[PDB]
Amino acid sequence: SGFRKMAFPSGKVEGCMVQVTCGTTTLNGLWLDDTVYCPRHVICTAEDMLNPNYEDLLIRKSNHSFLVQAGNVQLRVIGHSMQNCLLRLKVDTSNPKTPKYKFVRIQPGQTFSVLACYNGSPSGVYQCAMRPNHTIKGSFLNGSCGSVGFNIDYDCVSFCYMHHMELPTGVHAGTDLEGKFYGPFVDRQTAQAAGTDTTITLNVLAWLYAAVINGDRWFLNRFTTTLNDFNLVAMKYNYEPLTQDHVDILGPLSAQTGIAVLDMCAALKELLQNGMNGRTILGSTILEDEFTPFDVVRQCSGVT
Amino acid sequence: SGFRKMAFPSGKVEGCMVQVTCGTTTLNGLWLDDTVYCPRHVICTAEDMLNPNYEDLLIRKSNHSFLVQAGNVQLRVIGHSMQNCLLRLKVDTSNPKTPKYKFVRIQPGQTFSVLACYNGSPSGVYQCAMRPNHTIKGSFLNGSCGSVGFNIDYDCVSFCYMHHMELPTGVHAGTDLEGKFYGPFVDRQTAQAAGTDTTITLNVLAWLYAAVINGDRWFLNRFTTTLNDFNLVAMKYNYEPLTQDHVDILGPLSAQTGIAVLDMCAALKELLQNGMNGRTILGSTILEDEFTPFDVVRQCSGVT
Ligand SMILES: *[C@H](O)[C@H](C[C@@H]1CCNC1=O)NC(=O)[C@H](CC(C)C)NC(=O)OCc1ccccc1
Ligand SMILES: *[C@H](O)[C@H](C[C@@H]1CCNC1=O)NC(=O)[C@H](CC(C)C)NC(=O)OCc1ccccc1
Ligand SMILES: [Ca+2]
Ligand SMILES: [Ca+2]
Ligand SMILES: [Ca+2]
Ligand SMILES: [Ca+2]
Ligand SMILES: [Ca+2]
Ligand SMILES: [Ca+2]
Repeated sequence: SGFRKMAFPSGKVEGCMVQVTCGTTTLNGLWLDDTVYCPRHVICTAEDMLNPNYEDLLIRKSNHSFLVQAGNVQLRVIGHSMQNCLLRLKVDTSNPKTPKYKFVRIQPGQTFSVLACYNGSPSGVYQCAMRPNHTIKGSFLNGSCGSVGFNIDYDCVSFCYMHHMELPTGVHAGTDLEGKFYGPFVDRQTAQAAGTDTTITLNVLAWLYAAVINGDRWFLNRFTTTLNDFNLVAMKYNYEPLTQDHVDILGPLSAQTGIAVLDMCAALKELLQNGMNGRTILGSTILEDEFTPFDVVRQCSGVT
Repeated sequence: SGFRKMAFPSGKVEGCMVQVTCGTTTLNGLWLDDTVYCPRHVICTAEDMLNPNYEDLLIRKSNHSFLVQAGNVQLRVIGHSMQNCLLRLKVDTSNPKTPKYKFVRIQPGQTFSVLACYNGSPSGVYQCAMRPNHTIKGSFLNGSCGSVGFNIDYDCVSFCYMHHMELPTGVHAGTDLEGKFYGPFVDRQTAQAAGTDTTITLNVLAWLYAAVINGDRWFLNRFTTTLNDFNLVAMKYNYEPLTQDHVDILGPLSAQTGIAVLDMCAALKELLQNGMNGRTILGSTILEDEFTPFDVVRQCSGVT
């Protein structure tokens, strides 16, 4: 009858984390097979970071300009190249811990676990979601760049995020494992702002189905709505528009609970218009939007 | 400027988890050196679980009555004994993954990470606290017994909890790694109830200091209180009494923020009496009590 925000076990990623130093600037990298991935601003100074020109900054570096440390062990760089906003460093040694893995570009609303690291040393793990405005509400200090986000499916680690920067609002920006930013951000410490955020409607709905599956029905009602009438109230309350694709996604959960999706939208509309007036859903006083339909399914298997 | 509930990286514990089967009953065990720890109700049936007599149930078992599986590998049991509510199983093999570790009995209000496991296979990690009534607000399904809670300090894993049961309220009960229950519970599926819970005052205060350190001062005020006058309002709002020891604990945070502890109690009193009336602290609309003073310190290093 309980429901946590749960992270993937982090052991397979812990074995891949390393320290990368260039000058006085240190951050984390990801050691897979004979390659180490890390943010490219490791080659910047304090001065360079306002408006770095990475073309010209990297041509001035050699293999021995990078110092890579896996715990006590020191890795020798034999090669180096830039891929968008990442550096790819080739090392003499192939990481014997390398898990089976994929590089994936995740979509807004999707969730993943973050392994926060400092000086190449894991310090914590937590779950988060790609906001619609392409930031994540993370917990990152200096030293944290190169920390990665990932999902684990079966034996296979799907890396989806590497950490690069914090925006003035306290949220965080980064790239996929090909070094392409999520969002319209760049890895220079100029005046950048997150655009307006929105609540992830599909995820709130999924969470309401979770509440029903764990036995709570108090917010349901006898009304239904059309997609267009629901989206009218969605804009009012800054919720993402609901699409027919989202309705199809919620099919299995709708099948498991016997509550039609647009009936659950009716319920949500009622919750957005009348508040929760002192009551909780799955222990929360607010409408939660960082559980995907897919998270709800793993979390609570049967138990319906 | 952000603040997550963060779990310890789980790799050192993942390497210790195994499957233990006796009859048709399967659960997780903890493999450290040449010993496997697991809940003793693995020897019960569906029938035995109402009122097991474990003395007599265990005398009827041999070494080969237990089947222990570490992944593909099968471990041979050479020995077995009972320690309160745990079974200790001796195996031919010493776990080559065994981390440095301690067995600790944690105190109410203290936090730890849980590695939820099914069939010996880790599935998720999350942070939680020992409630004052000796339960934890976990997320556990069938198959989850033997899942463990732990803190990691330096290189050393301090195991503090092994999971045994769910109470009618949806909260969870278990033992330390010596098999002594936290709380007045027993490992029989009789009519057991959690006693009344209380909010962990020390942790809320710690969290308010966190909010100040991450730059939020809106809830502060010009008033102070005595310990006794604060505890008068604490009973009204079902908060644990504040003691002089708790005040001493909050010293470093008080020193770092310049806000005297009883001034922060004044602030908290004001928050309990006037609500938050639409405002958040560290992103929450409610007063959070599962971060210890010690968690606040690691989370946010300097940044004051
Ligand atoms: C990488 O270590 C660092 C992570 C930042 C640091 C504090 N919290 C984070 O997420 N990234 C940067 O420092 C980044 C480097 C540019 C070349 C992209 N610049 C940045 O994030 O400026 C924002 C900032 C805010 C508060 C303290 C320090 C930096
Ligand atoms: C161990 O696998 C199991 C964990 C329970 C199962 C569902 N959620 C949990 O935390 N422990 C038991 O099944 C326990 C065994 C006794 C001999 C202690 N009995 C129990 O927890 O009964 C409560 C229950 C509630 C809902 C479904 C099943 C059991
Ligand atoms: Ca680019
Ligand atoms: Ca984009
Ligand atoms: Ca319509
Ligand atoms: Ca006993
Ligand atoms: Ca006790
Ligand atoms: Ca007093």
